[PDB]
Amino acid sequence: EVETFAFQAEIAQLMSLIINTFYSNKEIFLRELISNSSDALDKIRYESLTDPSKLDSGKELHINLIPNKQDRTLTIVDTGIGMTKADLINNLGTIAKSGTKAFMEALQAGADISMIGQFGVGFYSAYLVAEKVTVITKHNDDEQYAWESSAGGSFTVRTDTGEPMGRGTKVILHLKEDQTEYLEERRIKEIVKKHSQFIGYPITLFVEK
Ligand SMILES: Cc1nc2cccnc2nc1C
Repeated sequence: EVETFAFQAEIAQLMSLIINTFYSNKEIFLRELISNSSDALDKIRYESLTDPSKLDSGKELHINLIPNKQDRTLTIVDTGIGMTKADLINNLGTIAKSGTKAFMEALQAGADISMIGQFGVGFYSAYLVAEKVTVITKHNDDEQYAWESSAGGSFTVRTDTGEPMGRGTKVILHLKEDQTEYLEERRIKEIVKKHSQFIGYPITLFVEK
């Protein structure tokens, strides 16, 4: 069972701008996704201070970066609080509607795309380097779901039957044909050291065959 939804008009415009605008500093996508992972790990850590049972779905708080050259996918896995079904379809889109507006007015006043995180819509920067994004997430209060969108104004949501996660968010970036540089170890190491050197969580960079 696959449910197809439509992006809000303002979010579809933001994805079209990210995809069509000429902007060479594409590497900032990883800092936005890592900062997203660090935020979700902060939420579940704070919530577990008044409820240790929230860590029953996994005590470890870390971030993993998994490149795969055969699938041409870059995966950012974190053991954060996760996202519910209400989050994927309505809550994030409601919040992103005002952050997208403020992000567009700033772009017309001199700002550039790299400052997208200051408006709380940095997740969509994944479409700088990805033709399709698949997000596997699991919250303590909801089932495991699979979010997918190749832009174009629509996205899908379904109950994930794959490998269980326990708790966290898994962002799979199906990279564009000319963006395979973000699968090489030295390139990912260079980006992490330059943009995410002080993340208060262990970041493990997986290696390939
Ligand atoms: C799938 C999704 N994951 C997000 C993670 C952080 C912030 N916003 C997000 N928005 C969406 C639609």
